[PDB]
Amino acid sequence: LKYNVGDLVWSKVSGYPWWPCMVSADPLLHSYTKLKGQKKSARQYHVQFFGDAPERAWIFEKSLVAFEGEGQFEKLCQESAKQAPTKAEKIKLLKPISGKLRAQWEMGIVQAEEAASMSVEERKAKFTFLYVG
Ligand SMILES: O=C1COc2cc(C(=O)N(Cc3ccc(C(=O)Nc4ccncn4)cc3)C3CC3)ccc2N1
Repeated sequence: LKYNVGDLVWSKVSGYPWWPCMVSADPLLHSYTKLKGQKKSARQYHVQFFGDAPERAWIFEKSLVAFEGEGQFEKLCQESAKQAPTKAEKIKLLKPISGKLRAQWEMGIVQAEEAASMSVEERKAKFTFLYVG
């Protein structure tokens, strides 16, 4: 497996910029990786999106990149724009992101860069979400 709980990754979701994340256990499934439809081609990882408006998701491994730092972001943007197969898909990819989401992303980057400087256990202790059902 490429990742484990506490590993830092960028996640790409349609409609959002590459976003800093931490691999975590799903609080119901008690799993951090699975194969969608039990297809060997469809491995997903469970991730927390860093920032002040917490979200989690199951994300395909094909849409994860190991997180080093904010310095990666420009290349990630450039490669996604070059890979957009059509003019129409590229226009969708490049739509502006709100100021409110930009500030969430920027706070996410601060958390992820702090997380990177920490041990796996330290970052899990600090950043793991609380769930209430
Ligand atoms: O500060 C922050 C941090 O997190 C954010 C995430 C998002 C967002 O809607 N996303 C896109 C996104 C896509 C899908 C899901 C998703 O399946 N949620 C699930 C799956 C299973 N059970 C329950 N929910 C969730 C999110 C993430 C950023 C790509 C927007 C703003 C922020 N601001």
